[PDB]
Amino acid sequence: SMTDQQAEARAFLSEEMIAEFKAAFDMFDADGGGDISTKELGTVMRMLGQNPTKEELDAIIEEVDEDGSGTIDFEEFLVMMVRQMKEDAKGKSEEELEDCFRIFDKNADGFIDIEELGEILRATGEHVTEEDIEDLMKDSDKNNDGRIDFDEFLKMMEGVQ
Ligand SMILES: [Ca+2]
Ligand SMILES: [Ca+2]
Repeated sequence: SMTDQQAEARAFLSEEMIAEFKAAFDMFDADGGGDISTKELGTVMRMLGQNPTKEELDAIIEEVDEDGSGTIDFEEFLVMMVRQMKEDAKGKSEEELEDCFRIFDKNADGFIDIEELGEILRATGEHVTEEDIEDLMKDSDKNNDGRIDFDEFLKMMEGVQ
């Protein structure tokens, strides 16, 4: 069901981006065979802005090099590329979210209180009323303590996963 994975890897990407990826890829494919040595996988990934740990690179080669060819074809390469891209993106957002919280928690007590919540909303310039701010608090405040912890904040920001 790799061919399934392969088809889903291509659908995630736009054709121009896929061709750009190939253009980089083809730089390490001499014989014009459509595959590179798994030795160059990390390199190509990195030039195209992915940052796989050595351990994840080792897992991938392991997955693709089941026959001992010592090579990975462009299709299994887009598959690995999308896995990496998703793994990386998610990661970025976790971090920005963390930053966000630290910024919103103006007294750094570990919670966003109704006063802090109001000030940040009101600063958007949006025409939100008190009733509106207190509605978002109740809805997000899961243990009914009147404040939002990091835990409720993630739930708040990311909705229903
Ligand atoms: Ca606070
Ligand atoms: Ca709470």
